[PDB]
Amino acid sequence: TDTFQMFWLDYCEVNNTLILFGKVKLKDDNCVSAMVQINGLCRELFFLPREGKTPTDIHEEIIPLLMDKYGLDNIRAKPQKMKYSFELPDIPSESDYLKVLLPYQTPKSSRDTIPSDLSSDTFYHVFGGNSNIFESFVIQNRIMGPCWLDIKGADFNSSHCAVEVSVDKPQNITPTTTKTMPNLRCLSLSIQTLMNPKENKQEIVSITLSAYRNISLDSPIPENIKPDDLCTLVRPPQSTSFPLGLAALAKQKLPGRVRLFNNEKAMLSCFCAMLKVEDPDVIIGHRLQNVYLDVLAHRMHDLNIPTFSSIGRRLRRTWPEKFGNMNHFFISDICSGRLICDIANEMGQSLTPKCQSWDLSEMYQVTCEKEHKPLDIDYQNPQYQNDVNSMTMALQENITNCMISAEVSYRIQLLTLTKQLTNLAGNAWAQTLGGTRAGRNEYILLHEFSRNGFIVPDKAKYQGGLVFEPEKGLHKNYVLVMDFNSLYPSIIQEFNICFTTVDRNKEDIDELPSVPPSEVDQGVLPRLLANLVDRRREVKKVMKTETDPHKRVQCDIRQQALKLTANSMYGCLGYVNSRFYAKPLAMLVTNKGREILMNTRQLAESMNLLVVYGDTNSVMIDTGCDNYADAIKIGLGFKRLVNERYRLLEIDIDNVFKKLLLHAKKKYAALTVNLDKNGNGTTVLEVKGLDMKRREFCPLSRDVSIHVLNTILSDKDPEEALQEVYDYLEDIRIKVETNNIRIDKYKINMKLSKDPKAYPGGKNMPAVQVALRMRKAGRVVKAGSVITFVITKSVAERAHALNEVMIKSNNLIPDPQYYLEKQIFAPVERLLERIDSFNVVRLSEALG
DNA sequence: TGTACCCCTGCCCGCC
Ligand SMILES: Nc1nc2c(ncn2[C@H]2C[C@H](O)[C@@H](COP(=O)(O)OP(=O)(O)OP(=O)(O)O)O2)c(=O)[nH]1
Repeated sequence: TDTFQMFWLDYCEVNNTLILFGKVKLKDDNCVSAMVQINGLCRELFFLPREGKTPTDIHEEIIPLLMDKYGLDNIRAKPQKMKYSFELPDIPSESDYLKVLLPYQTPKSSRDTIPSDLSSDTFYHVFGGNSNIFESFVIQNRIMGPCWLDIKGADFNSSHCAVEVSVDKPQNITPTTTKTMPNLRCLSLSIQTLMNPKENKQEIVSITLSAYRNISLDSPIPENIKPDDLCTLVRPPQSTSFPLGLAALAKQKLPGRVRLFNNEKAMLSCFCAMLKVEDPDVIIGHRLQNVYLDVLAHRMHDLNIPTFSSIGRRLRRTWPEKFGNMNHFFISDICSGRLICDIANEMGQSLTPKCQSWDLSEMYQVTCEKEHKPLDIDYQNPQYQNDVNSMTMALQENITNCMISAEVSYRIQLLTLTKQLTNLAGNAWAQTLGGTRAGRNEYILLHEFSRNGFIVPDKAKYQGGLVFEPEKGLHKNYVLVMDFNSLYPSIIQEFNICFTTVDRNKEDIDELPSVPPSEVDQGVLPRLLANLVDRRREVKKVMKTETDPHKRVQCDIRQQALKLTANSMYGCLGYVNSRFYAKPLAMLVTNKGREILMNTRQLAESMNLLVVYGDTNSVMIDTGCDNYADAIKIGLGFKRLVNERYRLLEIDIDNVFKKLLLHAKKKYAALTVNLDKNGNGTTVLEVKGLDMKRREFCPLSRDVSIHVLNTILSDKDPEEALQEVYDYLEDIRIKVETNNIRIDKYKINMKLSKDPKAYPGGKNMPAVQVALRMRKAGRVVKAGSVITFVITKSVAERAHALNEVMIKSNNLIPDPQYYLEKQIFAPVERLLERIDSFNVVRLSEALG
């Protein structure tokens, strides 16, 4: 009747007011975009009186000063007992502050914040004087992520949205308890570009728009869901005219609508109009955030498009004057309103760790198990300004790419997972989709603390885990790997480490503090971490009884995502730029960790058990058993003995290795025993740290390492197994020298963290030279890029891009000398070093 | 206005 109900998704700050973008059900319950403009929000300032003065003394003093300063008729202010438990010195654990409410929008001095160090005769500190509008709203009104909102007193008369409402009382908006959510209008994008040798900038040739008007995150997303619409927007690449027969052939072979334009300006103008109309909640894509959104923005800026703001939901008539590495924030604000669901950004990458480059094709293969052979489209080639079939081919590649981005997006549950994490943290959905962890920690703490009458802080360096020196070599007996479930998170709870409970010297953050006595009640941090580990426990419970393989994978991501979250809770204690940075606390967590790992080793030593290796939270035990169950007895026995030492913290049997080959620290190969339904036990090769597992080692090298390990660890006569390996390698030598191997098996990946320019000794680095050639060719390469290349027949002077090599026309052949020495010999030598009766010279001979 | 979990351990490259 009078209660206006909106489901918020994103926000934006403007003119000292807060704006929420969301979805609304009308009388027929149909869902449309809406934009609320919340006014009358205030900052909760807290003045701290000196020893001898009281909140009353302060009020008498500043309330008139502030009224004059900001020209206010009246200012709400009351005394309030608040607790401080953070790194500042000279702040009492609890005091009577004068809580003052200073509206963000004031008649005068609207943006003159009160400095926290402001001193006076009555007070000496002032908390919460710089807090940001969004924070103040979400905290005061207890909003915990994307949720339904009851908004009373909605003014409709006083954006690219259907509805536009404004409220003058923040108190009017209140969260509902409804856990169901609207359907989301998703619009996947795919943009093809070409570089201009004139200005050295990237221009847009085509854009594909795959709409999915009803995506419900309540129920699961059906696989391969077909879009409710598909539309491509093509521009000429070289000349102003396409090739005769493009339209006809397009509607004959290409899926969905295809509309041709005369120049770019026109194409983008249509694109913007289309966004405004479709008005989607989420924008799917691959490398949107870090490449294509940036390009799109600059082009619209250069071509002087008026409807550029269409990308977002806020109507901007003018471009941010500072536009032209701040483009990050700028673009995020312009997109304010529509969630950017990039599957290849940090958030996406964290859900798909099995990838080495996160190329769209690789991501498709990994997450969907479907193979797609990518096509290198270079619109610089006149092949596309003349041949018509080439053009239709490129467009088709772009359609498939857009479709793949969307599918993978739904497959990895990017939207469902991020939303849930956002509701857990109480921050914004967009921010979580960006791939933040400091933000989700910051906000979960902001809420938990504020809810319990705590003052929140205004807006290597220590020793880590313990890693034992391994018993480097092979262990033919059954080995046990005992692991501590969520070591650090569990430690926090065990010894009750928290901002509120741990005594620490705030004059020296490098001074190790000490666990609090059992008398002290459980703090904030252990409580939240408690809930986190509970959630991961429940998800791993469901994963153990899931029939579908696809759903089980989907659960594995979910549990290691909640794992990342809880671990991040700890990390942010040691994150210098964390709002809740507490070096001493982190220090203490790692400390008790090491202590516990020692005690775990010693406990085994006393039982005359062999501790062959350990890393942070695990220990490996050579039991001297020839069978599984006999080791398992010693395992469960040792388990019972350590669990008695701790209240919450508990060790368990992680894996069992029929045979273990320790190479170094953090590197080893072993044979895991996996039990089946009918008690059947099988063997699987597990590897850690070894060269084969790195991206700088080609697929050939990987296969070689895997075979060598399989036979070496296989129950075969030691000298006979060695023989089998030598022979295998003699054969590989011939295959590589003659060139009887597919070039794809030679490919090497290496991510440049810096720009290829910022590499002084880059002349030696092959990946750098390759990135330089790529850029010259017109390919977008930048910090974070992953470069795939091959050494052909100085090493760096002979390294070329993979795609350039797979072009027979270029006649590029891999250098067998390099790959035999570095890619095959080096790793196998490191694989077999500590193995009995291994001969290094015999190996060197078998190759060169 | 303006982001970004922690530390541990090897392998390149160069130099003292
Ligand atoms: N800050 C931070 N700490 C981590 C991270 N990964 C691991 N750690 C630390 C904290 C963990 O408690 C400890 C154990 O690491 P593990 O990889 O074995 O996973 P964890 O023990 O947390 O869970 P699990 O054994 O799989 O049940 O190492 C991380 O990504 N960030």
